[PDB]
Amino acid sequence: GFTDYKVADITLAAWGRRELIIAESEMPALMGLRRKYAGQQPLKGAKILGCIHMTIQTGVLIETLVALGAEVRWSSCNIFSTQDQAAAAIAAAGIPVFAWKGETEEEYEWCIEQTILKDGQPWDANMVLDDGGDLTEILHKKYPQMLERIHGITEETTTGVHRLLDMLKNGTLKVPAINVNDSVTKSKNDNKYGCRHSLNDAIKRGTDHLLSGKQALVIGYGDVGKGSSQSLRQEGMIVKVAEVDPICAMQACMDGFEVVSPYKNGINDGTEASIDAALLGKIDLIVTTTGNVNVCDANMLKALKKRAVVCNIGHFDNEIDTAFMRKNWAWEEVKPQVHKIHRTGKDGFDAHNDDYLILLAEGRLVNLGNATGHPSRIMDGSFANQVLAQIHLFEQKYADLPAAEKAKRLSVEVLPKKLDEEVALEMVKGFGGVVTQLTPKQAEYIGVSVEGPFKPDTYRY
Amino acid sequence: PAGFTDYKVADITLAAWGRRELIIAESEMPALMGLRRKYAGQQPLKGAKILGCIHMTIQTGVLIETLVALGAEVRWSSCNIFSTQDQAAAAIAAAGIPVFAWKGETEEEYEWCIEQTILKDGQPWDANMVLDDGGDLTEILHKKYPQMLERIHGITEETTTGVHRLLDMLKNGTLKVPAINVNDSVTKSKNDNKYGCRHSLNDAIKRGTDHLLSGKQALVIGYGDVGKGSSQSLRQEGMIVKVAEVDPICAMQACMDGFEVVSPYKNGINDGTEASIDAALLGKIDLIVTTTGNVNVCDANMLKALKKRAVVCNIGHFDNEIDTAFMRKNWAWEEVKPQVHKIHRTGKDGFDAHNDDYLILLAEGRLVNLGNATGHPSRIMDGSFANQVLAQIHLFEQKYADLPAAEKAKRLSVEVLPKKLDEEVALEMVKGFGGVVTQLTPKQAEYIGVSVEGPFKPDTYRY
Ligand SMILES: NC(=O)c1ccc[n+]([C@@H]2O[C@H](COP(=O)([O-])OP(=O)(O)OC[C@H]3O[C@@H](n4cnc5c(N)ncnc54)[C@H](O)[C@@H]3O)[C@@H](O)[C@H]2O)c1
Ligand SMILES: NC(=O)c1ccc[n+]([C@@H]2O[C@H](COP(=O)([O-])OP(=O)(O)OC[C@H]3O[C@@H](n4cnc5c(N)ncnc54)[C@H](O)[C@@H]3O)[C@@H](O)[C@H]2O)c1
Ligand SMILES: Nc1ncnc2[nH]cnc12
Ligand SMILES: Nc1ncnc2[nH]cnc12
Ligand SMILES: [K+]
Ligand SMILES: [K+]
Repeated sequence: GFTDYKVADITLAAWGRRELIIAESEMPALMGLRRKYAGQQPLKGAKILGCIHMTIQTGVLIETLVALGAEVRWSSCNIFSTQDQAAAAIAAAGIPVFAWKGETEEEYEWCIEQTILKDGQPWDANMVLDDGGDLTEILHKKYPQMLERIHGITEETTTGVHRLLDMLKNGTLKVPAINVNDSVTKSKNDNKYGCRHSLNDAIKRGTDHLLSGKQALVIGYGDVGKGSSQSLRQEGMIVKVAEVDPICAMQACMDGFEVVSPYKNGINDGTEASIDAALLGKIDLIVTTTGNVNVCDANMLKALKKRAVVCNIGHFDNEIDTAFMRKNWAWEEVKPQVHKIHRTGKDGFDAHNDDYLILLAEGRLVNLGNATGHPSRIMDGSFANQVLAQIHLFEQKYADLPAAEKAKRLSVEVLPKKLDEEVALEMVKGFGGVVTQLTPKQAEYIGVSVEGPFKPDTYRY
Repeated sequence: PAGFTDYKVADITLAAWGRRELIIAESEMPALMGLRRKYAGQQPLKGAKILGCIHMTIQTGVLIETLVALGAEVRWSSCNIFSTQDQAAAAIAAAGIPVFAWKGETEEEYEWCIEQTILKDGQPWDANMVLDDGGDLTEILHKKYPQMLERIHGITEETTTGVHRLLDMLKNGTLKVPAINVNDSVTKSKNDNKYGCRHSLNDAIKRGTDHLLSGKQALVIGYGDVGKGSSQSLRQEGMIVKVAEVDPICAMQACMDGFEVVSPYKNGINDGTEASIDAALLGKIDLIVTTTGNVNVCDANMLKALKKRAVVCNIGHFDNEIDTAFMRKNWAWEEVKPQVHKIHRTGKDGFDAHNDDYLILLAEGRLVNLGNATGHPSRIMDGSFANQVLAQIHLFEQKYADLPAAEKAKRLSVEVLPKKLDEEVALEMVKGFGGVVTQLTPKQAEYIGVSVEGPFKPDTYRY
């Protein structure tokens, strides 16, 4: 008689369980943590509010936390990223989850509130796992009393970590956090290689367009932009890259990309005349990867080649001025998460009009919106870090300190390199790779221990 | 964890305390923990299923958890009724590891504990490795469960007495699986057996009696590695130490080490009569310690002749070094406290509470350092147990049980670890002290005919 959930179709649970069993074989770091810590139950007593894409991969994470003793209440951190069969499997296992593919904004907020509230009253939560900072923001803004009992936050992604550091500098952060994003086995695995796998995957599922021989513009060349550019280049696209960071621009050049700006001489003054109309007129596909605001703006959208695809793989949809397109242009749904946007007018469209753009996932995270996000074996690294971070913060029991002691432990930290390496070793073994062991004299020669850590904390990999 | 009941210990609530001491012990065992860290990634014991029978101390806890960390499953018991530290056993069971051990077992409970490791859910466990200290588990397997040895890849034997039993089986063709003699690594024998007893013999006598040792007379029976370490344990406290030996080379060492070499028997001739006892000698001895691994070296006539209120103890592996059976049959036992009895020579039935004619027996004649104290310290057992881990990996990887008969015939032996591995254990022990070993120049290594990496001595070297 379990009813504390809300999913699209509970009967998809058996299908979801089949895929969870497969995914478990693809996630050895996470399943190794489950085996190593199951008997010790290091999360016994933890009550975790979780807000992250309700995919099959997140399901393995959820059941790993539960296997270690935790109770959880879960929601997705995006309206399009849930895999309904994963949510169904988690609900059928008796775990409160509120998540389905294609939520409205109102339903998105309701789902988070259903994790926060149990039977109309605040749940006695004491841990937070977030991806992007929406749950974190709601707790600080609307439920500050609940944070008095919460031992910490473990934050998944770059945008969320940015919001956390903003609150820390403004003195508004109420509990300590661990930056899961900046582990090497997260940032340089998930953010880069994950988008390499899943960006062309989403574009093919949404459009079935040939990419070889076509022109792409990738806005940004951080980790997500690096992986995105590779996702397209390996398919044979001619890829151009835009950046505001000269060091990232240098890497793009050395990686074999032409570096261009959508604006003449890189200067974005807000006018149509600043747009490089000749450049945008040749682009078949534009992808935003920045985590910034309005990096594919209304003047760029007006100037893009007819029938160009437009998508975003950064965390929030405001990378693209989709508001401008809702106000001025007529939307034709091809299928879910795929819209033709007719630049001929707002009121109606000719079904055979040739002047349209194709928008994927209404400008929300395209890899999760139009495909299934990152594959299990990549998320294995990110989610082993999440499990380790949850254990660390829960065992430190920040909320039980006196007021004076909380002030001294309020911080945003990363996991130590030794744990990063141990996650990486399990990932390598999952590939069948064999790591060499240093001899004692070789370890002394480079000044490390035989068991690591093998690099100083300044090393960039 | 939840549902785990596959153990038997004195008091599971001691586990937190045991964990605290295991965490300290890890800081004292650099060679063993270096192996745990070195081999953790490879998991060289994955699939190993180890029957283990050795004193269930804190130090054995670090060894057990190292084996598990390297991939093994284990089922464990103590090799002596009085040697278990109950907090170590508790910590191991609380970790979900099957262990049957507590301080103060009866002889029946002892045999029950070994059988609980051998059997799982009423049937022979599918074990494939044996770690033993003294040969009791090895003897039970060969005599009672011979079919289980068809699946076991080897035995790693800890101590002198157990190795002698193995070689007797090899000589008679009754040994069914190969063994590694862990005892005769130099980082075991000339560390554990000698310096271990130097630390822990006077330790156990003080805990049991709180007797001043300085200025009093001691008789140490034997001058092997344990006898050497025991004699130093007492001499360094200021005892006047006399040594008995049947081996004239060991006797020569005693003399040169500054001890008077004497015999309990006139002219060393033990004809079993009372008249052969050097009564004047034994009448001046305040403490006698057996160290031989032999039988009845402190016999009934010696016990009858000992100075009143003398302390009697054994630090060899088995209690039959002392004729305690004679004392149980003829003399009244007064328990002072656990593992400390006054043996009243006035008769069997009852005793006067203020009688002066008694002896003090420690640990009822069982290994006194472990019975009345905690045995060897962690930093010494570090060497012995690093050897144990190396010996387990080597025999498990050789996979004797899986070889054809002709390949078994070439491997059925009792061997020691290579000197190079002995040296690598020693090196970590030295670094644990802050010692700095010098590296040979190439010219120097050529001059004495060795590699810069070692081994530095021929296999004949005695150290
Ligand atoms: N979709 C996914 O699966 C996924 C995975 C990881 C992260 N993310 C999200 O993607 C975003 C980027 O993450 P990241 O780790 O790459 O961050 P990052 O800081 O490494 O990279 C962002 C890059 O954008 C550049 N940039 C900023 N403004 C720009 C502009 N106007 N024009 C061009 N370039 C500009 C920056 O110089 C920077 O190099 C974040 O929102 C993050 O949360 C998404
Ligand atoms: N209690 C401990 O912590 C501990 C540690 C290591 C070994 N042991 C045990 O102690 C015993 C001795 O071990 P070891 O390594 O010293 O062996 P060992 O061979 O080096 O020494 C035993 C000595 O006893 C002598 N001896 C034999 N019979 C004698 C007799 N009747 N009178 C006098 N001397 C006699 C022998 O000549 C020999 O030198 C064995 O049972 C061994 O397993 C105990
Ligand atoms: N498959 C996935 N599950 C959860 N979070 C993700 N972020 C990117 N891919 C993801
Ligand atoms: N402390 C100890 N632990 C295990 N075996 C031992 N043998 C002698 N002392 C010992
Ligand atoms: K996926
Ligand atoms: K000890």
